[PDB]
Amino acid sequence: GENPSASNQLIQKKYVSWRDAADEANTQVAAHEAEIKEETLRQPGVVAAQQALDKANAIVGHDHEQAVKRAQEDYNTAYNEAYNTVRNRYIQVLQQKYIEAAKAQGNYYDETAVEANRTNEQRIADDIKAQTGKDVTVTKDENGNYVVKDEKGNVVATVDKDGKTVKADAKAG
Repeated sequence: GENPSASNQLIQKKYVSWRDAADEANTQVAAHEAEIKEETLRQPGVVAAQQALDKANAIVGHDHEQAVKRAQEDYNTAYNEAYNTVRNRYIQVLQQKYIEAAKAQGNYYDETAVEANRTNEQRIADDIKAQTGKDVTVTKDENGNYVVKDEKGNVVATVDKDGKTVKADAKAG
């Protein structure tokens, strides 16, 4: 949906979710997700955590576990969380490269490559801000329903075929 015929896909209200860009690329990168995190272990920023873990781990005695509890956890977590971190960034990296490839694959729906910028679902994303005002996401689930997910990661509402149906405004169905 890269074409601001209604949304630049990075705008407040009347907006098609960035998920168009992200989630499609995300499914791709996840096929090789482990390699993504691996870049973090060679990343000048994250490596410093490993480096510091050894320093904290060098503490001997019962103070060892006490010291490392706070410190080593953060480092250990840094690399693990980095899978998400670097993946989210990798979304940006792979997406732009895959976008031009997507045209031949008909993968995601785009008006500057494949077909149109927004599908009904993506259109609903735009309408949702007209409906409630919140800049949230919409996705067609397994059953074919358009689930409205808040950026917290939880589906707060659901829209039906009408594309305006919302469990908050005066549109039930």
